[PDB]
Amino acid sequence: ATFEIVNRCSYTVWAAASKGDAALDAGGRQLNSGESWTINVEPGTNGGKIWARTDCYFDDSGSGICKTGDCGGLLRCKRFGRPPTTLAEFSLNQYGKDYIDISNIKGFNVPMNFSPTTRGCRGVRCAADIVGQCPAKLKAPGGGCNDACTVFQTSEYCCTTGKCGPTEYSRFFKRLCPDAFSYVLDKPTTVTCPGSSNYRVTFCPTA
Repeated sequence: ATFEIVNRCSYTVWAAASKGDAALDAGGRQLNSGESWTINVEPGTNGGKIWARTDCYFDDSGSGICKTGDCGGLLRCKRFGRPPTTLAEFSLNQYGKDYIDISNIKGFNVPMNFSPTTRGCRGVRCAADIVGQCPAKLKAPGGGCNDACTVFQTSEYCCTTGKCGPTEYSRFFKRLCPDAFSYVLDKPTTVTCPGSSNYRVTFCPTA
């Protein structure tokens, strides 16, 4: 499957793509405002994620740091990034279907559209100004809006026991972005697409 990753933000983003234990394609790349990066994700990939990182500095070897979404200080991410990170999530070719979603379970840093470029399913979007409206206790100094599990580390926010309800923090994410997961047991906003579809992730889809 092919994914086009488009940075429509007015600021530079460092895109990342990983399945947790390995990079997807090159795993990461700088995207200036307007740049597009097309990657190939291998069929059958389970638990892939794509996200944006902000305010990064890297050297020759590709080591450095980002203020949101840092994946162990690497330009080419091998594992997942440090919250807050708006997440495009996908599992491909699972019994003939593809499954996609956007998640705020690890916080929010950049607005995002996640849409197929082929037929047979709708896209999902979280493009509200969650950073600007972020509750005081959830603002990340580096920018972005943390999830309550990251901040407070309780069984309720992290759904540690497998049983947990919506919270005043999760309701904040859900009210601004109904089409994204706001907590672990949220009523699923997953979209079912035909197997072997292709996709476009757009950062800052409206502004």
